[PDB]
Amino acid sequence: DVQAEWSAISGLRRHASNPEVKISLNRQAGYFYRNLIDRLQKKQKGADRVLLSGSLLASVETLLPGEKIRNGSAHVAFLTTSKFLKGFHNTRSRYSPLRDLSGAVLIIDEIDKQNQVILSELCKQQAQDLIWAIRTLRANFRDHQLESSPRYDKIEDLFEPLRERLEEFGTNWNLAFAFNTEGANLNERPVRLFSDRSFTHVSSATHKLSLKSDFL
Amino acid sequence: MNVSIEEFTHFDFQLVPEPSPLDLVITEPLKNHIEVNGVKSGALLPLPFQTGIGKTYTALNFLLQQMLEQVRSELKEENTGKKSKRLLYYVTDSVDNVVSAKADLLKLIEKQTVKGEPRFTLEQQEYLKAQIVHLPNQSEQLLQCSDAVLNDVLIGFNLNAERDVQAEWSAISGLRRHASNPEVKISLNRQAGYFYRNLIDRLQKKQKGADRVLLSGSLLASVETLLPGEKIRNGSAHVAFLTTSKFLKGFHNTRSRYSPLRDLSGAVLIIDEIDKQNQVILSELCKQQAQDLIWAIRTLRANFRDHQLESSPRYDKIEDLFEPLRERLEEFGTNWNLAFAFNTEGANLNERPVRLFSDRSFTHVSSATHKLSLKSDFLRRKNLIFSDEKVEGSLIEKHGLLTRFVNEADVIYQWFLGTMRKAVFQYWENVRGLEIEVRENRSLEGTFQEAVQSLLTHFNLQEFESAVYESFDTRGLRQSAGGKANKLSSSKSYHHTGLKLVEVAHNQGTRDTVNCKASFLNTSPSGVLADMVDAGAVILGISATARADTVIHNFDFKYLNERLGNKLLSLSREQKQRVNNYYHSRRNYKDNGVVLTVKYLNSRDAFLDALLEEYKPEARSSHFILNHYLGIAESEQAFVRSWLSKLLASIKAFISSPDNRYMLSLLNRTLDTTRQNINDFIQFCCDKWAKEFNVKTKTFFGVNADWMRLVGYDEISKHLNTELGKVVVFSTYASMGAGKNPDYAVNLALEGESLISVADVTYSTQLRSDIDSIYLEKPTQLLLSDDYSHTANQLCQFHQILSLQENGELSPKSAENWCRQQLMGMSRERSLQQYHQTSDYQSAVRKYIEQAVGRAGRTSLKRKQILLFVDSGLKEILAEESRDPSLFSHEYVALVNKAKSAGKSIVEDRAVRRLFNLAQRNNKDGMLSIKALVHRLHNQPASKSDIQEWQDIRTQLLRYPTVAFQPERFNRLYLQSMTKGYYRYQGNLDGDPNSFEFFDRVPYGDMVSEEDCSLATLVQNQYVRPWFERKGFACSWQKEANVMTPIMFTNIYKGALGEQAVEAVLTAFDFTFEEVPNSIYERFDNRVIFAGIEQPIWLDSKYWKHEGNESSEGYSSKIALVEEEFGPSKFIYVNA
Amino acid sequence: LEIEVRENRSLEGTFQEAVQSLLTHFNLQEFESAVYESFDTRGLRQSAGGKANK
DNA sequence: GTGAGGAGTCCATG
DNA sequence: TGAGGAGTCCAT
Repeated sequence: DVQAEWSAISGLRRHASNPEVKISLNRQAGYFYRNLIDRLQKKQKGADRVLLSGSLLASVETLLPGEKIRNGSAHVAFLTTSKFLKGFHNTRSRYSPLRDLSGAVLIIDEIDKQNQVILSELCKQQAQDLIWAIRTLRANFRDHQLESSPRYDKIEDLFEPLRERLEEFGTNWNLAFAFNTEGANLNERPVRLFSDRSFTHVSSATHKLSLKSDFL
Repeated sequence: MNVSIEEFTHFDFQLVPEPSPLDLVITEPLKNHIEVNGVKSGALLPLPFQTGIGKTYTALNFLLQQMLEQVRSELKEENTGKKSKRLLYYVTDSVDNVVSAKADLLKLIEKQTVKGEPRFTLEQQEYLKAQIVHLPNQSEQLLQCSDAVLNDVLIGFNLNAERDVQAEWSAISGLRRHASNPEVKISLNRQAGYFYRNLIDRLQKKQKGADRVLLSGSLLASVETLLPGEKIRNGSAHVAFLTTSKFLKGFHNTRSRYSPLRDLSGAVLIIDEIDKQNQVILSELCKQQAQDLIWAIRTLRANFRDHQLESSPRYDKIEDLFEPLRERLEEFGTNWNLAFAFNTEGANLNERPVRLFSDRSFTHVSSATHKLSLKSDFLRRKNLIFSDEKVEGSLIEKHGLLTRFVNEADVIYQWFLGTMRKAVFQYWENVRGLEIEVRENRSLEGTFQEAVQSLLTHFNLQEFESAVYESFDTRGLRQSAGGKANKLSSSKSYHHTGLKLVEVAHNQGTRDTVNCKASFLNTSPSGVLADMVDAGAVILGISATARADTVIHNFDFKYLNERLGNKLLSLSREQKQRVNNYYHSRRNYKDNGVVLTVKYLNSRDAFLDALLEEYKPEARSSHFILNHYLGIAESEQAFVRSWLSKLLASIKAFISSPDNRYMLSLLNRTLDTTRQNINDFIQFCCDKWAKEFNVKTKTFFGVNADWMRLVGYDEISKHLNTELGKVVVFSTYASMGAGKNPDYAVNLALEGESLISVADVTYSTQLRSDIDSIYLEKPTQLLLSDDYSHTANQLCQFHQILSLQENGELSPKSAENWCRQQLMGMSRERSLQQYHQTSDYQSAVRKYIEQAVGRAGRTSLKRKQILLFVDSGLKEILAEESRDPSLFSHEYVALVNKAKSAGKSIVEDRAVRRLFNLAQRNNKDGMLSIKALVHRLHNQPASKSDIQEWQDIRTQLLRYPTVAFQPERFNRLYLQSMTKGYYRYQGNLDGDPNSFEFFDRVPYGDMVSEEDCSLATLVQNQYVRPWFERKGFACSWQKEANVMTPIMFTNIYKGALGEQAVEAVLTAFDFTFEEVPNSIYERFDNRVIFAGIEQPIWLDSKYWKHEGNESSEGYSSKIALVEEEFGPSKFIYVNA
Repeated sequence: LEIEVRENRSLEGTFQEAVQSLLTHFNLQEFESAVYESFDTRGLRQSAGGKANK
């Protein structure tokens, strides 16, 4: 598979003159890297650690310029704000600059405009179904237990209040059932809610909505 | 213009062309089948045909007649009832066959005439040509459509506003225009496939209610062009042409993906080359995802504890289908402490993984030096895997075993899937009838998807959607109340049981936990075909070698003939005679002067070394010439020398012929540029031999698929009818199976005045010819293998081994040895060595030879002398054939007759060996099943299934000692015997089951018959005789060739007879009997109460003065357990 | 407290192993993607400063 | 009618 | 140490 994809990309590379090859070339060069780097990282994880020396080290460094930081060859970098908030790959895994900033120097030009970039990056978070997550957590946090070893010391004590809270929540809100809408005027338009977690609350309905539990 | 059905109002629907004898063989068995069984049934009918006579003509005429009958049924319809249109399929294994078949059908529709007058008009032809569709893969469908169609489709659904779709479409459109260089094609194909997937997904998700865009006008035509499958759903067309893989996968319409294997009621299926269909089905079944058993079990146990379903009329009679699964999950969770993770312990376990294999019935192997256990520690919160002790463990196993864990996990998983399928069926049944609401499609597709989602959402879960959607296509036709059940009270076979594979190793990243992957295989292609016929479907299969005796290269007709029953239609003798006469008339080789010459060739070293010393004079010895000029090393010289000598002998014998100008060689290897030295050797040898006797010779090198799709096979035909000389071509067995038709037309000027017609009354606009010299090499590598991944190969090998064991060609000892050696690791040569000792190998070789010689003559203009050259290893085999020689072509009979006229030795019949092996297998299965059932019974009873099975087996064995016909329900309790009524045997009933012997080989062994049980002296008592007639028992053993197995004659029958006799004699007097409770089951016989003395009493019985040699400690323990159960008691031991 | 095997490294090195171990032990493996996006030493995607709405 | 009144870009994933 | 090779779908 790797040879097939590499051969296709290499053949497509040799005719990158007219301006319709470029778009496809970029869009598949964006997918070759993921598979190649994933295989390279998985191979080096726990077994068959192939040593790096000679021209092989130079080739890997040329393919992965972020590798030179881990060994210590270079300690100065140039990159943009979008790449800064994501991280770069090395032979082991991805390295996030924001998780370690002790003793560093940052130079930013046009610092004011970075607010918009950070706002754009913060607004791509994926959504989540609350009912499914709460029910899954309530189900799996009932009997399962952790190990008793020196490497797992003073970790269980951090999960007790969560267990005490989840069972009370489930008993009070009847999470053994599911949810559905009843009555007219609620089947043609959805319901939307908004809150700022402190004191601002708005609703998208004329009247207030209530929840009920039916035992039949 | 849009034509309609009204144009057929004035048409003679009774006038039909004159039938042919080949066309009368199909219609009469179907007419008889309709009278016998009914209108709603299935049938499998293999038709042995040949190249030459019009197979395609017959099939296409059948299709056309079906279409016309549908038109007739529609004309007198819409006034008395209404129903959907019947579906007709044409399935093969290659695209070129589909294209050619469609073109031939269209040409036949256009150009058919009757009584000198055309059968159809223009409007009728145009209506008939609009009922057929062709469904290629998703990559070619996108490239077939034009820009306007996609533009209108995008605009109509309002999808041009998006950015990703527009960019991808722009990229594809830009790349398509310059699709001339052979470098941009592959990326174009891949991108087209991905874009088609995304576009179809968006279109399907848009039309899920809400803003359902109405289809009419140009938009409808464009959508139908883009999606040919919508025509079937709306009702435009009802005839489809497609390959096998697309049939197994499915196709798309504007609502969902339609699987053709879910609704076969009705339908007609025409299949060509059914053996390759078997192989393709097997290759498809081996690609499937694995599963982590621990994760699935802990998820099901967690999410089946509190969550509940809704109590509405829609969801009625569904919740009661899940209680046993919940109870079993609770018991499984509490038994093995599923609140902790799993980990290994000790050395020698992290070095290599642990692998386990099982056939689910009686075969188990393990790649572990010692048995591995499972222990639970309450101070570390873990479950540990340890090897105990090397010397037999130094104790008794009381901690548990891994194999039991794996088996119960698999059982629970399969149970869950089956319960889901049943629940969804009940949901559709409930929804369709009542609850008047918006009804659009009252069928099994939309209800299928809605039921699956609704049932999965209520029970949380939602992670098993893929495991349920991809498991319906195979497992939804099971549960036929006897068709698939693993019990001693039901039919058992490998073809609906399967196998299993498990691997245990570390996780990713973590160094404290382990997982258990599992790869399954739930059925075989024979089961798939049987389920296709069982659901109701008419299947027609055309092949010259349909009923062969290979289970590896064909289906298993012994299983199909035992499952289907009367639904497997077969021809009669007179129909075969008519077919033979029709073939003879058009291939009347005799009465004209056509001869066939057959020779067998051996090797000769003097020939070869004289050749090399004549063409390499500067060298000293032949060996040095080989290593230097030709390249063969010293390790593998003899093989090359022998093969080259055998080839050169045939070539030299062919060249020295006056009136022959064509010859092809069928080898096992390709003589490409990698063997240029051998190519040059053969080239100048042929050049010298052509200079000896004055004639011109041309040699063709490298006939491959890559050469037949880049240069063309018409070059050879063109060179023959324009120039003079001889041509010799080199090909392989597999390459000649594609493309076909090696014909050159005519040139009378260059002909050698020798060409004779063979037919009786024939006139043709054009004339052709065929080959007149063939050399055949012995086939090699006759064992299946898979290149997709690594697990598929193992699955295929285990499937082949288990199929061979079930058929009867292998004993259980060899099967277990082969399975163990394969699990540990084997080479290909050692795999072929063990296959070369069976009877299927010769059948496969013979079938390959027959097929190779069958595809050489397709015309009726032949030459007077035909040369056939064969090897000697083939001569060893071809002399052994005993069948009906009616439809055996003309070259095949010559080969067999020439090989037979040499004497040779005799061959042991297959039936004797098969009987011995089947008896051994039945004994082994019975032993293991009985032991497992007894062990389960002595634990907590759980009642229901186990007690009922025990009593049913006892009653059945009491009623029928011997049966006349082959049983269908309990087939693992009887064996076939050479002598009727009794048989001989020897062996140990408490040791290795692979050490038994039967029949002739043991003339001094023990005996199973009517006299040994002494039933004659047991019926003479006055208080026992009427009991037998009251209960319907058998007072004598009827003489039939099916008797109880040795295991079922000692451990079951005697106890039942003794218990019945003691019950009769005691009930004759003033006594009472009852049944024992659950906890004391199998530890006593019954309970007796009389005279008001309660003092609970139990008794035991023995048929004879049996000395069980059981220690008094066990009896004392049983008595103590009984006492502490109740208290004071009395016990009685009775001999019968 | 262990130093049984020589690995050295900092919190950035032994970060995937801990998450995988805890998630495997607690039978919550569908939350792996959601636990990496908002993960760091402390915060950077979940509040800041006082870290208390009181 | 009544508010006001448009180009430009970085990167990841089949 | 026995045996000693090409050909072909379809989807993500």
